[PDB]
Amino acid sequence: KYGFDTLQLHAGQFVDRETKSRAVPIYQTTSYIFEAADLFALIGNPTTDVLEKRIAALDGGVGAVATSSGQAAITYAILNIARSGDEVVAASTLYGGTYTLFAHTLRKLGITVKFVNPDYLEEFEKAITDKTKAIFVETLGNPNINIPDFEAIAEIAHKHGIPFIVDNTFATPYLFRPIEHGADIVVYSMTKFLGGHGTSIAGIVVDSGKFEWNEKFPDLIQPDPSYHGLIYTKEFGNAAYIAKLRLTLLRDIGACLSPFNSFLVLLGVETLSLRMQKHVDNAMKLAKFLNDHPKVEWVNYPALEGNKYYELYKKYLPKGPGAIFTFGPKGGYDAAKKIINNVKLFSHLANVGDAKSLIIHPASTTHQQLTEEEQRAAGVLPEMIRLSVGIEDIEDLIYDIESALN
Amino acid sequence: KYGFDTLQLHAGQFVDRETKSRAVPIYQTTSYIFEIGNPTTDVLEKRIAALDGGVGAVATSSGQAAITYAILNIARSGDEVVAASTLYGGTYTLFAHTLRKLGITVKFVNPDYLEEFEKAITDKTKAIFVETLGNPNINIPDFEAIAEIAHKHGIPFIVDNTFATPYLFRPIEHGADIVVYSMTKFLGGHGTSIAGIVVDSGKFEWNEKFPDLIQPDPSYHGLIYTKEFGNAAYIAKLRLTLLRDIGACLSPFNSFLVLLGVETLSLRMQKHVDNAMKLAKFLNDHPKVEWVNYPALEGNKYYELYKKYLPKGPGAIFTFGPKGGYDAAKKIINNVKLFSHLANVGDAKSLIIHPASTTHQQLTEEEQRAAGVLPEMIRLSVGIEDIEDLIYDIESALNKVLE
Amino acid sequence: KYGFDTLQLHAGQFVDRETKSRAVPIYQTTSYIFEAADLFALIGNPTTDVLEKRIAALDGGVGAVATSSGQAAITYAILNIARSGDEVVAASTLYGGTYTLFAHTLRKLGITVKFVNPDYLEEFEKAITDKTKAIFVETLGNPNINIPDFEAIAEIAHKHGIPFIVDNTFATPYLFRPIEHGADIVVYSMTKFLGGHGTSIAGIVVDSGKFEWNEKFPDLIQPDPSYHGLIYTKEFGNAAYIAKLRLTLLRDIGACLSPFNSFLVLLGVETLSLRMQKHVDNAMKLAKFLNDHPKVEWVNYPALEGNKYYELYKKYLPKGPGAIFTFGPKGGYDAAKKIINNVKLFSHLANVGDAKSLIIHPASTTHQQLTEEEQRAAGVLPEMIRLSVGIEDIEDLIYDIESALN
Amino acid sequence: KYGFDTLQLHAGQFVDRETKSRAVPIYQTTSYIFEIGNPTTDVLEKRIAALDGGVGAVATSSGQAAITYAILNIARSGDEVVAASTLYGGTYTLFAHTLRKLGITVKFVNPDYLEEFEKAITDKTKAIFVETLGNPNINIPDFEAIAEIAHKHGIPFIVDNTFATPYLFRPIEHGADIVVYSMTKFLGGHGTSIAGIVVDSGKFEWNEKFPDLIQPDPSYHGLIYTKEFGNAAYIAKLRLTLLRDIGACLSPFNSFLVLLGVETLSLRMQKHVDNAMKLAKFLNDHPKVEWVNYPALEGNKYYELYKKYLPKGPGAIFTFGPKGGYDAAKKIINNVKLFSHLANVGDAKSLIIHPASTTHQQLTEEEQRAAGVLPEMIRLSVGIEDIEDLIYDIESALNKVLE
Repeated sequence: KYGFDTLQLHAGQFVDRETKSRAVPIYQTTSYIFEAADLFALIGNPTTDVLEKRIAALDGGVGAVATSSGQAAITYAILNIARSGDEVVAASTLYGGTYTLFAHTLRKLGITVKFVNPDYLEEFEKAITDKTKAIFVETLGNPNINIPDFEAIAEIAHKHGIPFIVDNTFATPYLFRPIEHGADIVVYSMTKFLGGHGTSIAGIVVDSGKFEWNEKFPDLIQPDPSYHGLIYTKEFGNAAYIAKLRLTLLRDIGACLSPFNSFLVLLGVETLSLRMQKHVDNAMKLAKFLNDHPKVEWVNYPALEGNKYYELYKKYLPKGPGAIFTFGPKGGYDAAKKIINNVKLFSHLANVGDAKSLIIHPASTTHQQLTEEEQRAAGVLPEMIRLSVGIEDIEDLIYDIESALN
Repeated sequence: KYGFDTLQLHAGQFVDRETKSRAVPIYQTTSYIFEIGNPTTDVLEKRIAALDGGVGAVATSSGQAAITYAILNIARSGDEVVAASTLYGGTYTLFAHTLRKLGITVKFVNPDYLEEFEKAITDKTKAIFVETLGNPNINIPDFEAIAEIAHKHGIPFIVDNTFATPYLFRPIEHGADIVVYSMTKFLGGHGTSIAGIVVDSGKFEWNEKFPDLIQPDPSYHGLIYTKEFGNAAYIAKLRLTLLRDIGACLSPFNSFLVLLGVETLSLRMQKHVDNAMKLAKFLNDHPKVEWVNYPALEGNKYYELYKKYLPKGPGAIFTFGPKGGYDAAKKIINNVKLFSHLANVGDAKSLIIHPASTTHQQLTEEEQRAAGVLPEMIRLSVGIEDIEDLIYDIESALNKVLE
Repeated sequence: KYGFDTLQLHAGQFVDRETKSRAVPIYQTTSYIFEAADLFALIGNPTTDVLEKRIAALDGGVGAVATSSGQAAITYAILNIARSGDEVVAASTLYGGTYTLFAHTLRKLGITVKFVNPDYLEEFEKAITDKTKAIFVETLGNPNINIPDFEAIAEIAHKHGIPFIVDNTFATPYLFRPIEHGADIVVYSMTKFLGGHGTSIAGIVVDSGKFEWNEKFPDLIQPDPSYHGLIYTKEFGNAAYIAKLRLTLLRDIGACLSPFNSFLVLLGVETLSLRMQKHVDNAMKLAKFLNDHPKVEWVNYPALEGNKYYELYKKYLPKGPGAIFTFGPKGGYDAAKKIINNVKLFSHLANVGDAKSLIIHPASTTHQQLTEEEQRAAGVLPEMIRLSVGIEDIEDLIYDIESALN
Repeated sequence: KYGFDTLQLHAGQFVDRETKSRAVPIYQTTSYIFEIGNPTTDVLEKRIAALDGGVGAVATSSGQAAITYAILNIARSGDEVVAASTLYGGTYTLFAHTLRKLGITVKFVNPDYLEEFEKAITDKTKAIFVETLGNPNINIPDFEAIAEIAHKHGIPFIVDNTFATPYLFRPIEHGADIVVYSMTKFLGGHGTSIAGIVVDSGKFEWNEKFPDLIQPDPSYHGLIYTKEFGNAAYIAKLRLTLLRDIGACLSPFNSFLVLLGVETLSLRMQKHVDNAMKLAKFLNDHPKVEWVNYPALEGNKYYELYKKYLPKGPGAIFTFGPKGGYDAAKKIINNVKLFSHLANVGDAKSLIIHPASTTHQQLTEEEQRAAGVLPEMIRLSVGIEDIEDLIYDIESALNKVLE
C-alpha cells in the first residue's frame, strides 16, 4: 500500500531486462517479433501500458485503455456497452465536444442520449428506460462548475442494473477518486490537467472491475464471434469491460495513442500531486480576491461560501473543487472583452488544464454565432469570463487581472 | 506543375515566418492563442492530397480510424456499404462486427464477379469499398468497371490503396472518389508510426442519398457543406464533425515521422517492387515451391489487370506455398535469419508470416480455407534489402525442408 | 518583476507568429532559409533559445548557452577564458567526471588545474599565480556535501581580477542563486535536478554580465581574427563572455543540445520550484530519521545540528541544502551492501537528481577498483551509502530503508 | 556476409528481449540500474562501422565534435596535424583558432601537391587530415598516395567523408585509418538532426608517437588500450576519455532520426548523383554559364581521380559561375522557387548559396578569392527532386539574368 506520490512516480513501470533503463523507453514501433498463435488466440504498446497501469493504480481500478483524445475515450466508453437502439442518460452540463458527440454523432449511430439537469435526481430516474445502458456525468460540469451528488446518482444507476460513468478530467485522481463514490467507469482527457503541460492530446478509460455485467450487456456475458465464441466475464474476470474495449473498439476503430504522447503525459503524471495542489491553492486565492473586488459583479466557484455546490465541494472535493471558475465584471459584455484584450500573463485560448493560466470570453469567441437566449440556455452569460488557473505566482495573476479590471 | 519526386519532398510544406526552419517543425501543442487541425499534420495531409490528385485529406490515428471515418462520414444506422470479401482481417471485423453494432450492414461480394456488386446494391447502400491489392489473395479488382457501377447508382467508390501508395497507383485516375491509406505501412515505410488518412478527390456530386452534405448541419450552426466548401464538402464534414466528435487524431510527432518516410516514397517503392518481382520469380521456379500468387507472374488470373492498373509492379506483397504443407511452412518461418517473423506489412525490412501456425491457428483447416488462408500459405512483405541476401535467406530456409 | 514560479513557466517563451502555439514547438531542423550576409557578419536553435533565456532569468544573468552535457558546459566555461599554459584554481571536492576532466583531459591541452581544500580560504589565495584565469567550486561538493563560503571565495577571486565559476547542479536556482553571492559564471548539469525526470543529458553556462573583462583575458578585449577583428566587449557589452562562448566554442567544438532534449528539460523547469521543495522536505525528514536510528552510525547532511556546514546551510541554502546526503550503517562494508541489495523503492544506479529516489554504495561499485587509502582520500568510507532523495511519499522511503536496515 | 543495402537497414540492430520491438526503441534515459554509451546510439555506431568496414565507431553531438574528438584522441598541447587547405569553414576555424589556443599547431598544405604534405610533416606531427571532396573547390585528393606518406612517418590518415558517405566511397579501402562524418548532412539526409561520428578501421599499429595508447592511462585505472582492446584501442580511448570528460554526446532521439535516414542511404545517394550529373551537364552547356566545377565533367582537373576513387559519382555538390559576375549570382539566388537559399548541404532537398553576397560578404573581393571563393561562385547541393523541375527552376532563374 504505497502513497499517491510514490504511485504517480513508479506505478506500472517495470525495468527493461535488455538495457535496465530507469526512464520509460519510447517504443516508437508498429510491430514486435514473435516467439505467435497463442498471442492472437488470447493490441497495445509497452510505453502506453505504463501510463495505462499508472492511471488505473491512482484511481484504484483493475485496468485502463489510453486513446488518441478525451473525445475518443468518451466515444469508446459508451460504444463498449451501447449499440444502435440503446440509450444513455447524461447530465446536460457537459463539455461542448461531449454534447455534440452525444446529441449528433452518436444519435446518427442509433444511440439516443437523454440529457437531464444533474441538480435534480428525480430527473435521472424519470429518464431511465428498458433501453438505457449507462448514466454519464462530469465531476465539475461545463460551463457552470456544478458538482453532482455522485453517491445518490450511483445508487440510482445500480438500482436499475446500469454502470455509472464519471468524466474526471477537471479534478484528476489527486482531487477526486470517483470509484470511492460509486463510479464503475472513469474517463479523462489527459490532454488537460493529467498531462499538465499543454503538449499532448490523449484520453483514457478506467474500469473499476466493480460492476457485475448482467443480461442488459449480452456482448460481455455471451460468446463473441470475432474471437471465436470468447466470453469476456469468463476469460478476463472482473476486467471483462476494459478487455472487450481493447480487443473490439481499439482493434476496430483504432483511436490509439502514439507512444511519444504516452511518454510526455507520463512526465506530467510524475508531478500530478504537486501541480494540482498548486492549481487549487491559486484558484481559491484568486476566486476569494475577485469575490471581494468592487469591479466584479459575481464569482462562480464552489469553494466560496454561498455557492449552491459549497456543501458538495466539502464532501466530495475537500482539497479544492478544481482550478476552473467563471466571474462577471461590472460593465457587461464590453467590459469582459476589454479584460481579455488587456491581460498580459493569462493566455487567450479555448482550452483548459495547462500549467499556464488561461482566459476566455465565450460570448465574444466560442459562442459568438449563437443568440443570447441560446447562450444563456448553454450556461453562457454576456459578462462571463472563464479562468483556468495555472501554477504561476498568485501575486502575478492577481496583479495581471487587477490591472485589466482597472 | 511539379513531378512526383518533387511533391513527395515539397508539397504542403511552407517556410515558417518566425524561424524560417527548412525542416517541418514538430508542433507538439494542445492549443493556439486567438487573434480542428495541426500545422505539422497539415503538411502531410496536403502532401498526400497532391500525390493522389485530391482536393484535400484528413489524417487519423490509424488506417482503421481512416476507414471508420471514411464510412461514418456518409453512412448512419440503417444504411449499407458493399465491400469486397478480400479484406485485411481488421477491416472485416470493423465492417462485420463494430459497424453492425452501429446499425450499418456491410454486404460482402466476390470482387472477381462485377455482377455480384450490382446484385448487392439496394436503396439504402451509401458506398462501394475495395482494396487495390486484396488480403490475402493479392487480387486486383476492375476499378473503372466497379466505379461505373457505383456512379450508375449515385454512390462514391472508396479504395484502400495501402498496399500500392500513389507511386504505384492513383485510384482517382481510374474512378475512385475517396482514397484511404494505412500510412503505418508503405507510406510510412520505417515501421515506427501508426497513422491513417482519408483523401477526397472532390470529383463526386453529392445527392439526396447523402442529406447531411446537401442540407443544413445542426452539428455546425446550420451550415451547408456543398455551399460553403464546394467540391471539398465531404473532407470538410469529416474534419468538422467526426475528427472533432470522435477525436481519432494523429500525433504531430507521428506526422513528422511519416513525412520523413514520404520524402523517399518513389525511391523505396521502386526497390520494393524490383526485389518483390525477382524473388516472386525465384520461388516460382524453385522445386520445393508448389505455387506462388503474385499478379506479375505469367499465368496468374490478375496479370492483364497488373499490366493495366499497376505497370510499375503490383505492390511488394505475395503468397507462396511450399511442397510439404503446414510443416514445411512452419520450418521456413523458424529458419529465416533476415526476414522478420511478425504480423505487420509495409516496412523497409522484409517480413514473413505463416498465418496457419500463427494468426489463424485457432480456426480449423476448413475455417482457414473459407477465409482464403491455405494451410501451407506463407505471406511475404518484400523489403529494400539486397535481393541476393533475401534469395539466399529463403533458399537457406528451403534447404531445411524435405522433398 | 515576476515571481520565480511565473519565470520557470513563461521566461524566454515568445508565441510563434505563424501558428500562435501555446507550447514551445520542437524545431528539429539543421538549417533555416535566408532573407544572409548580415547574419554571418554578426549558432543557435529557437527551442533551445527559450531554455537558455529561462535559466538566465531564474539565475538573474544576462544570457546562457545550452550544451550536450554538464561535462561539455564545464569544458566550455573553462576553455572560453583559459588557453594552453593558463591555470585554474578548483575545490578538490569535485564530481568524478569534473576531476578527470580537470586532472587529465585539460592538463593534456596545457591547462593546469590546481586543486585546493575549499574549507581553507588561505589555500585558494596561496594557489593563485600570474597564469590563473578563474576559481571554480561546486555549491555542494562531492562526495562530502561540503558548502564553500561563496562570498569570501568571491572576494579573493575579484581582488586578483579573475572570475568565480560556480557549478550549481545539486541546488538549482530555486535553492541557491550563486550570482547573489559573488559568482560571475554559473554551470549546470541540467541532466540532474533542473531537468528532473532522468530523461535528457544536457548542460548550460550562465554569464552574470557582472565581470569587467581585463588584460588577463585578451581574447575578450582584443580583435578576434575568426570574425575579422571583432571585439566582444564592444559588440556584446556586458554579455561579451557568453557571446564569445557561442561564436567560438559552440561553433568550433559543436557540443550542441538537440532541440528535443531542450524541449524535455523545459517540461522539468516548468515544475522546478514544486519538485525541489518536495526534494528538500523529503531529504531533511529522511536525514533526521537516519540520524536518530540505532542501526545507523553517522549521517552527513548540512541541515543536521552538529554538521561543520550547518552555519553555511542557514546562510546560503536556507530552503534546504539540496536532497543528496551520505550515511554509514553499523556493520561496515558488508552491512552497506545488504542495504543496496534489500531496498525495493530506491533504485540502484550511479546518477543523482532524478524525481525517483536513488541509492549507491560507492566502495562496492564506482570506487571498487581503488584501495581503501585511495577511497578515503577521495572522500569514500567503506560503510558510506549516498542517497539522492526523490519526491515519493516520505513514509514509503522511510519504510523501504527501515526494512533494509532490519 | 551481407551487401550494402542490407547492412544500411539491419547492421547493429538487435531485437529487444523485453518487448521484441522491430523498430529501434528510443532510450531517452540518463541512467541504467546496476546488476559511456546508449543502446539506440549503439545501433547507429555499429551500423556506420559495418558500412565503412571499421572495427567500431563513437557518435558525437556534431561533425565539429567528431573532428575535435578524432584529433584530441591522439594530439595534445605542443603537437601538430597536417591538414588540406581545402576545408569546410568550420573545420578551418576549429584547426586555426580553437586547436591553436589548446597548443595544437595545424599546418595547412595545397592537397594537389603530394610533396607539400611530406614538407609539412615534422617530429611532432600526429596525423594527416583531408576531406574526400574539399570545400568549396570540390577537389579529390590522392588518398592512397597521401596514406603512404602518413604510413611512411608512422601516423594515421584521417578522412572527412561527409560529402560522399560509405555508399560513394569507403576511405578504409584506399588507406584511411580513421574516418569522420557530419551525419547532419547526407548520412542523415532529411535536414532534421545535427550529429557526428568517428570510425576506427583498427588497421593502424600505434607506436611511441602515441604514448597514451601503448602506455598505462592514469585516467582509466592504469589500463593499456592496445592490451585490453587490441585493434580497437583508438576508438575505446576516445569513448572512455574524451566522450566521458568533454561529453559532446549524441541525443538518443537524434540517433533514431539519423538511423531512419541511413535505412535509405544507397537509394537517396544514387538519386543525388544521378540528379547532380545531369544538372552539372545542363549548366556546363548553358550560354549564361562561364564555368562549372564538378570532377565528373570532362576537362576538370580531378576527372581521372573521380573515375578511380568515386566511379558511382563524385558526390552531389558542385560550384558554377554565371557570365555576369556577383550581380547575376545574386539575381539567380533571388529568383529560384524550388532550390532553398540556406548555408547547409546534404539535405534530400536541393540547396543553393552565393557565398560572396552571404557568408563571405564581409571579406574584400581579394580576401574571398584567397579562401577559394570567386565573386560569381554559386554552390549547389543537388537534392532527390525530379531533375526536370530542378533544370526548369535554374533555367527560369537564368532567364532573369542579362547577356
